[PDB]
Amino acid sequence: TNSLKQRLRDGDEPLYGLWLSLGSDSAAEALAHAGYDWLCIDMEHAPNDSRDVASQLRAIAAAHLPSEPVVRVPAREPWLVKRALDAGARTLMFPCIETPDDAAHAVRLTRFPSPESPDGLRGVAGMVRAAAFGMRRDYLQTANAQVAVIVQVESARGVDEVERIAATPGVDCLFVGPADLAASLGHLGDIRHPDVETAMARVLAAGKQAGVAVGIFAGDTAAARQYREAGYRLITVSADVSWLLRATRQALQEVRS
Amino acid sequence: TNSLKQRLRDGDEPLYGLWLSLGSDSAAEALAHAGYDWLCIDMEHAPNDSRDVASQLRAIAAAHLPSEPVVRVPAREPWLVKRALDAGARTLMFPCIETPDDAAHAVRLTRFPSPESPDGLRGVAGMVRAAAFGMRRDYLQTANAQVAVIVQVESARGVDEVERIAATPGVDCLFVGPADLAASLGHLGDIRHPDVETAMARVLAAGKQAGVAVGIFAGDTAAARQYREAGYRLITVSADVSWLLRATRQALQEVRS
Amino acid sequence: LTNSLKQRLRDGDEPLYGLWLSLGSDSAAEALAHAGYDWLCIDMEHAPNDSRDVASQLRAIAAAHLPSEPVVRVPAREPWLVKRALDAGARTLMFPCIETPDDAAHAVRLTRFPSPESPDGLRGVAGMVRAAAFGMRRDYLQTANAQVAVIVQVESARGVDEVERIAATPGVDCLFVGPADLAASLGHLGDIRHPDVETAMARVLAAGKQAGVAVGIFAGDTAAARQYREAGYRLITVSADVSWLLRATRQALQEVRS
Amino acid sequence: LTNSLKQRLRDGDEPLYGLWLSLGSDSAAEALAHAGYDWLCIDMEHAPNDSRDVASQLRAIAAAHLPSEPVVRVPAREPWLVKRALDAGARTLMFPCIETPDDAAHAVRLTRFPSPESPDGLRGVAGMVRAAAFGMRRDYLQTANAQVAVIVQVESARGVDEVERIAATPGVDCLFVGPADLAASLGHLGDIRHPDVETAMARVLAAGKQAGVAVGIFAGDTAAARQYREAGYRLITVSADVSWLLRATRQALQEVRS
Amino acid sequence: LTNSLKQRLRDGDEPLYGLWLSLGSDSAAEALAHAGYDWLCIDMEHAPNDSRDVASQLRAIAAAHLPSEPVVRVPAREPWLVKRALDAGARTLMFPCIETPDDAAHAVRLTRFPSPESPDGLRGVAGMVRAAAFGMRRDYLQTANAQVAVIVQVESARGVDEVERIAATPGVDCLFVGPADLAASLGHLGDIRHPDVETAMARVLAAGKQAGVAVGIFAGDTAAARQYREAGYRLITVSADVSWLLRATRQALQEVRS
Amino acid sequence: LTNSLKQRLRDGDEPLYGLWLSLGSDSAAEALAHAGYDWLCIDMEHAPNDSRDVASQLRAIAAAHLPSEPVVRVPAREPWLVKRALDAGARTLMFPCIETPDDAAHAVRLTRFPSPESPDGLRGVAGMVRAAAFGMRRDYLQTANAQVAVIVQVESARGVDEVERIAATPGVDCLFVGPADLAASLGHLGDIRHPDVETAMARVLAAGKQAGVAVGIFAGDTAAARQYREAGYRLITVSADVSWLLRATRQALQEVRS
Repeated sequence: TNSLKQRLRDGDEPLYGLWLSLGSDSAAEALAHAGYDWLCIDMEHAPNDSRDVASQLRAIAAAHLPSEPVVRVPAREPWLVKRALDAGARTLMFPCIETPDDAAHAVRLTRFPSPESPDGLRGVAGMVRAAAFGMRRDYLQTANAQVAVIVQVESARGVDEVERIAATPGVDCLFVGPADLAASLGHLGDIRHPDVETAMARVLAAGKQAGVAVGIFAGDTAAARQYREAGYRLITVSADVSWLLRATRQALQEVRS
Repeated sequence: TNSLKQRLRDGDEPLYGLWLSLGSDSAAEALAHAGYDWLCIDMEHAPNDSRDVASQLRAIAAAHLPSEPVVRVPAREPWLVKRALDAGARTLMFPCIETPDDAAHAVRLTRFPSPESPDGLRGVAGMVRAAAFGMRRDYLQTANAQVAVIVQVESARGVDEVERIAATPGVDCLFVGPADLAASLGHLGDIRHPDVETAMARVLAAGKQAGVAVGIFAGDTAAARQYREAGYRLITVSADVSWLLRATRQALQEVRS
Repeated sequence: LTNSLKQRLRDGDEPLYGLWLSLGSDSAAEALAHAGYDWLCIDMEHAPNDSRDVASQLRAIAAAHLPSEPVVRVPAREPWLVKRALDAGARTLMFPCIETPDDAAHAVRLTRFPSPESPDGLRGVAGMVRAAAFGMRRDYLQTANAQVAVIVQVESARGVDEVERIAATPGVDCLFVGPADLAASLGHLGDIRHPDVETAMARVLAAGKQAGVAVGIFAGDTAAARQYREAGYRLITVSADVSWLLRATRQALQEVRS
Repeated sequence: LTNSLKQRLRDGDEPLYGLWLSLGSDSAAEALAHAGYDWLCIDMEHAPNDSRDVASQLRAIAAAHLPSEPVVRVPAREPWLVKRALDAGARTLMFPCIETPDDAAHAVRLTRFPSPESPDGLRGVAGMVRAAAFGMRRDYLQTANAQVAVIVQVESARGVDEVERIAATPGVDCLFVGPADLAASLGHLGDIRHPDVETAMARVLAAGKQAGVAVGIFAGDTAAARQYREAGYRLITVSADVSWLLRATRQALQEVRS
Repeated sequence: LTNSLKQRLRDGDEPLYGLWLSLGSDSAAEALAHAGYDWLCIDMEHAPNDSRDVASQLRAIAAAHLPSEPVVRVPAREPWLVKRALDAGARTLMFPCIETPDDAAHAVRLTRFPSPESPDGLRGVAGMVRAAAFGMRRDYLQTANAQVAVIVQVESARGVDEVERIAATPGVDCLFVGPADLAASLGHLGDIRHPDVETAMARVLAAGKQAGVAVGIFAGDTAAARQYREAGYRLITVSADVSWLLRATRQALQEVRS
Repeated sequence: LTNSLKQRLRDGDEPLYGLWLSLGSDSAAEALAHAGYDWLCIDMEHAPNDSRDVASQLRAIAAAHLPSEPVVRVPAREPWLVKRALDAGARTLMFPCIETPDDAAHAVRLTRFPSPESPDGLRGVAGMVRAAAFGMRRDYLQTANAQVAVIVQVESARGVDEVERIAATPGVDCLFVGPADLAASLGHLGDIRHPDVETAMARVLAAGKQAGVAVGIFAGDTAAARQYREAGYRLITVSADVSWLLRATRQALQEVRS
């Protein structure tokens, strides 16, 4: 029972996340006590390889609390997706989804072939972490239903195709990364440029009209509340390293003042 | 001398192996004492990256016993095959081999360009582990003769094309993973389904006809024995973690009965 | 919240079955957390498990969300090593080489915060460690002592002579026999069935029974484990991960070849 | 080149603000090296940092090329552990559980090459280690002793009783109060504001003022750190990395939800 | 702290001497940072250096506070791998097997943020990575591109044939010859002195001179390195860490035994 | 099955040349296993090698399948540290800081299982450790002692004063001189050629010869190693991995720039 997937598909309340960039088992376990709905282990812009991902998923699970792990893969390469699923990640985020075919392919990589999903490309291996090392031979009958797919729309081409992307069966969430979108649209460093705001609004309306959840990365709490008020549901409230630096610098300023 | 390569070519005797899924140096070393003809460090469905492969190869080698290491690479990407070979793996298994072009390419990646292999794609670097850090002077002239290539046939297309794949120069062994093949054929988790069994029978017959050893992954000793009687040669007797779990759970129920 | 291994050791009469973890592997620990054992022992004395390895194996076992209770055997009775294991969240500790009731009492002190029930406690206070949920268990200090269990390994001839007084040491929750080291210290290296070794072991078990303190033992095989169960040992180790791995893989090879 | 923490501890009157590093993270260490603190503490006592973690965290802090001075709290006053910290390039060491002037003097000796100014120095020579730039720092044997700072933690009743004599030990550069352990040791586990604890902490602070030795303290929050600064403490820890991370993220979640 | 390798590559005739780092060792890397080389290459293609190793070796070199410029050879021109190396702080990248001007242009684009100076840039943005001082370098997006340098390896017949156009690609700071790979590719495996190979090499060198683009090369020994310096190559690798280690320890044994 | 270093130390007259491994690198260890040395020292005292690093480097050396014998210098004479090094499969141990014949005997005891041959052995028993081929060596306990060798380091005035009695201690296979630590301890830091230091060294060397015990020494260069061989030292270290790496790479640079 992938509860994050259930809430994305069947809820209307926001789901608050933290980005995990530090690659620290202790930081992941500590933050599994922070009360967030989800936590993202980034492989794309943080140096988390397969063993780091399995270690951090273990550290989160060890807290025995409700936060759902998400893994952002570095790319839509079959072997990389295979590693994250085998490690036990049940919600994956794919960067640079530009076309409906990119999105369909991402979804196929997460699906065991079934009548449910005819053309699936997910590989079978019964001794991996995800199959409790062989102790759930029932694994293969349920897994397809519990794997969530989040696609990142971060380019002009992807925004133009976003309605087709959102209509792809198996796309559970569209995710907006404002800084990459802004750069890609010719507006490096300026996420509130009207071209960028127009593109983000279009992703949000497309999700709403397709009945597909929309997520977004927020750099701070003020922006996160704006995105909530606007209708985004999967809201990242910035990142571990960013909070660590803000908080320790603020404390120092206070003592010195 | 790669003795697994030599016995795959000249022998009729079966060659028994064990799958190493745990990623543990200690388990690899211990199991190097177990009497197996070969041991497989899996990079596809276990989280073994280049340093993990080098550490397990050292751990097996440290035992000073006859077990031949096999490395299954995550995918047919040049850079990955390059890492495996440089680390000193001399018998490589390729997943997802579907066409004779795929098989030819796998072989090309493992060969330095020579008159015997004019289209070899293996990159030259003299200081790597495989060259004893520069101490094996004649490394470039002796390497190609000691590399073995095992191609895994795991799709309907691979099975369709299996006669052409087996005829490919350089292919030392055809490897059947019944679980993957059953998924691919629309019988997820049902390796006993008769279309699965016909597909496996066809790969085996292809090998006998080509004079190419056939390998297979067995989940239990009964199946391993069936395969041996059928003519499979390179037989995996399940996986480290599967034996570890069976034996510890059986011992517990014996004690407590 | 509750160390169920401690509670069962002190309150129950039933056997508690364990497996020794020597391989130092997170995946192996997580896999074995599905094997049904009452406890699993991460060994720091005779396996190369240092503090980060202990924490990573604890996490790996906890991640299975199943009932096995981890036990840590520390390398030696040094304050800094005991601190490392407790801070990492191990709540049941095994101490090697306990030979006198002073040794046993010291081992206990090292596991206790100074408090009314343990005024001589020597455990160092740090609120941000893994054992305190990184600061989130705000009453960690007031509630930790009650959940820490101490197992003393009795494995020498002096220890056997002192075993009734070791058993009566407050805070000793289990007496553990390692027959291999016991046989070696009594002059019978490699011979755990020498009658003098069997006599020593019988004494330790009897001391436990008379004191109402659980006795444990490392069994090298299943026949042994059953003999020990029948004799009244409670905390019974059914050999070790690496031993089962070798035995089962070697057995499978023979079967396939026969 | 110059240990500026030692320099300012000896020569200056200003507070020197620090942060505890308990996460054991290279990236967290490098990031925090950009935060403006005077010092950063890699804890080996109450966090799982062994020798290679200390080296990699030292390297991470150094790679920022900024003023923060690393401090390493050793697990215990054992010669081999002190050696590991010094060889890795830690130039300011903190020693837990210092209770007697002899304990203090021993800690100092472990950090000193035997030399005219330190005839009983016990630091071991090994010219190939990181601290000696692998042999490239040719004046290392002449320059090292003067750049090593020794901080002694006073955190027991006995230590407080001897604090004036500890403070007078040559080579003691700072007396550091851990209020949590000191409170426990005085029978007030969990209550650092009890009057008996306050009196003990004030005695440590007076002892340093009187000896001309800087005094340090661990603060749980900024209001307490400011009270300490006003009282005359100089080496003031502004809580821990993990503490700030948890507080910040939890406060952020409530803001977003409210 | 400007990229001085890019600066010196863009200008003048001076040789720039380097060492290949294959051992994958933080300690070796920091030690070699003291050896006086202009640059040091962390190889990901033919040594087992993954993202965390690259970051750890970059930290280790940085910790020495000395002038050597790190270079990272990526395993392939796959966007995710290039992203990893840039986010880890690598400012000079070497790309293997560049064969066409389109390959070279693509390699360059992967390293640049999209900006007025580079409107076709494809480098992706993440503000919290090590290259951005984890968000503390406020002007990073506007200053990064100017300090990133690109070395393209020419090691195939096809690359040789296109070399003048590769050289003309904006953003190619250096054409690097690997003779071993080139010789293999030209059907002369193991024989870098065959005249077909020397011709090919001479052509790459003439192309760079004519264009004012620095040419680099791997030398296996000092005789070779000198021959290449005299011929006009600027970015000269003086063999590899492991090769010098083996050579020196083997010759020292011979001297002590003779 | 034969510790050839132990046999040659006890029965040979030939020199036994070694190399100090301080880099902590598996690849460097395996490469150096090809360089032709009699012995290779994995240092745990003055390099950051903990138990897993020792096992990794032992594997890496063994993987070469060549004749070099590994030696491990333990950090200290502590039962748990010795257990870790022996259990890992090290068969020759060097102990630092041996000052008295009681020290030396204790060290020997720590390496021996209690057998008829060594009834006072203190080595704790474990049958499934790497040294026991994970339990495949079913007579490991009964046969391990005969292949375990002990090297004691003499590095203080007290040790030199007691060197005749140390050398007479059963089970001491080699007296090892570290000139740098000896010099420091005798009041001559950095001055290994002072007459006091040369006089002490001569006495250690004479004591070994008289007793029929091999004498070892650490040499910083080949000319010193040659002098020591001429004086009658047998177990001769030809400096360290990192020192050769730096000398060789720096020499290469000099030769290319000249």
